[PDB]
Formats: sequence, C-alpha cells, structure tokens
Amino acid sequence: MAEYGTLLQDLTNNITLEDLEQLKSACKEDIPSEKSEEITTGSAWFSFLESHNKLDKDNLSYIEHIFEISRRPDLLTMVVDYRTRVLKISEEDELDTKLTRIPSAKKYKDIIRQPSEEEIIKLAPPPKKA
Repeated sequence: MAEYGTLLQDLTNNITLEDLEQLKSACKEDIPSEKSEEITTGSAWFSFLESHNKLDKDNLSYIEHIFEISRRPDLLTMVVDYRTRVLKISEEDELDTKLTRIPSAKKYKDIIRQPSEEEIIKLAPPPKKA
C-alpha cells in the first residue's frame, strides 16, 4: 500500500499540470469536470480518486487506462512496472479469491491487530530535536 502511494507520487512527480489536464481530458468521461478544476496535481487527482471509488490502494485499472489513453507512457510505465514489481513482492495467492469474512481461512478482527510495530520502530529517523 505504501509503495502504491509512492507509485502514484512517482508518476505525479512526472505529472505536469499540462499533462494532468490531458489525463483529465481523457478522464472527462470518468472524472467530473467540477473536480477537474481542483486537479492541479496528480496528487490532487489521486487524492480525489482515493477519496472516491476511482482508486484503491491496489486498484489502478482506471488510472492505468488514463495513462494509457493519454500520450504519456512514462507515467503508465511506472504504474505498469510497479503493478508487477510490487505484485512480485506482494505475491498474494488469495488475490483472485473474493473471500472476505472467512474465519476458516481469512483472519477475523476479533483479535486486536496493532499496526504500530514498536519492535522495529527504533529504525525511524524522525526530525525531533534532541
């Protein structure tokens, strides 16, 4: 999920305001013009997209299309290459399986799973004054 954030950020880094409008132009059919006005960045778009059902942490099919229909294979390439690269890392077997709440396979949330890994938390370099 983090790589995905950076992925979008990476193409966003290569995303020009002009290029975005091209994406937006292509997205005129998928994304509303009322929101296109505030899409001054790939981040602004992805954020809107994220805020909406246009872009999940792993769903880039619609965006990858934008990058495809638009004449900017450089951004698409990052998304495309990332798709496989992160997929090659996060080699999930239950990706094709639509099983959600399956205590017989999937793990329930009755157990409290904390995301704060305080074990390897000392490896972070925060800008706090000593």
